[PDB]
Parts: sequence; structure tokens; C-alpha cells
Amino acid sequence: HWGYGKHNGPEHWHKDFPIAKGERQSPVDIDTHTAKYDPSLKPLSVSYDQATSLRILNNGHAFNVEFDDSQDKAVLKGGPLDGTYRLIQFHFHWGSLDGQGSEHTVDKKKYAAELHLVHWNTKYGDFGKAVQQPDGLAVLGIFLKVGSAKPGLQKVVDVLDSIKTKGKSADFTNFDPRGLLPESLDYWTYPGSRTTPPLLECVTWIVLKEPISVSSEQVLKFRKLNFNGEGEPEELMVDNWRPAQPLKNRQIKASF
Ligand SMILES: [Hg+2]
Ligand SMILES: [Zn+2]
Repeated sequence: HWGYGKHNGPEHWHKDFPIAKGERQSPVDIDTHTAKYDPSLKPLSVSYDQATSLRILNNGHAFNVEFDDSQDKAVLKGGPLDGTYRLIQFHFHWGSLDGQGSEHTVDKKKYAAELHLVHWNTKYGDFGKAVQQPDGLAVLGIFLKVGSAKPGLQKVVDVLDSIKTKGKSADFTNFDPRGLLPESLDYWTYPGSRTTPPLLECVTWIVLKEPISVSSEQVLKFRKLNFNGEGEPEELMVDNWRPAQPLKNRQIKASF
């Protein structure tokens, strides 16, 4: 099955998922001089005071922190979106080295990691129906750079030993996602897709301009996770990022 290796990496995905070469594929390189400042872009509204985390799980390609999305507890609105979007999960993409790890690039600059807060359009009623619409999903992309430790991220780092292999899960309540947001909400936006198979084209991307800093030891813990299940040969969960894809006419707008 699909993965990030030489025999099943991103270059091979198109064979099982033909949309890999579609018209609105993600991630992309954000060219800062070609991006369009759009004065009609409303400021993003992040309402996460009521977020309820439930668990953390190693799904084999990343680790997901899941939230209860049966009510409008943690939502995204404003910016380029129309309607309310509920936070369902968050995950990261990181590299083997500090020089790589992000999926999106800025003027070709690669960051150490990239956080994705996934949300789905409430008029569709469930996440499953959402992935059947062109505006089904909204993903907030936050860049991580290595520097000082991010206090807000440590509870996450500390639970990683418990879900080291694929399929492992752990209760993870009372986690507040607010602790992972940069100071400014200025962003770039474009129409795109999920970055892992099925690569469905239903995502409105909101990429934050300011990165968050994490310490070297924080990122180190991410790299200790395994792609494999318990009892299998160890494969370190590193470089689970997809390369930049062709913009193909699409326009990247800026909120600034
Ligand atoms: Hg879609
Ligand atoms: Zn992602």
C-alpha cells in the first residue's frame, strides 16, 4: 500500500489514485511576489475555546489528535470561507532533518514540519459527505521552524512513546489547540486537495504566514515514531511529506 518509500512513495501514488495528477492538487510552492493581495479577504475567525480532544493515534503515516465533532465546539469561519467548519483532527508532516518536513513551501523555503488542522463544512452534516464537495474541507496550515521550545506542544510530545507503532492509540483529553497558533493570523489561500491518498480535491487551504518555533528535542521525538506495526522490522516515521505540485493556473491570494 501507499507510503513514503522508494517503492511506494509519492511518485507512485497516481497508479492507485489517478487524481494525483488532477487540476487542484496540494501542496504547492507559495511564490510571495505572484500571490494576489485581496482586500476583500475577511480576517479568520478561530473559535477553539470549547475544543474537546479525545485521543491520539498512530495511523501509519502520521499521528492524529482527534476531537469530538458532534457539535460546533471547535470551529473555523471567516477568511475565504462561507459557513462554519468543525475541527475533526490535527496532524504533522516532518522530515529526517531540520532542513525538510513541510509540504507547502514559501519562495521554495522548506520548513522543519507542517501542522494541519482539518475541518469539514457543517452544511454537509458529516466528514464523509464533506469529502464529496468542492468546498467540503478547510485545512489550516502552520509552519514549524526549529528554535525555542513551544510549551503548548509538549503534552503531545510526551504521549508519543505510548503510540509508537501503527494502530496504537491513547486517551488524549483536555488538549487545547490554541497553544499551537502563531501570534498573527495573516494567511495565503488557494483551492486544493488532501496531501495523502485519496488526495480528494475538496480543500480550501489557509496557510499561516508566521511559523511557530519548536525545540530540537521536540522535533526529535516525532522522528522516533514508527511506520510499522508492533512486531515488524522498524521503519522510522520520517519524511512523511508530499512534494510541491503544479499550481496549474490557480491563484494564490494573500490576506496581506
Ligand atoms: Hg471533493
Ligand atoms: Zn496533512
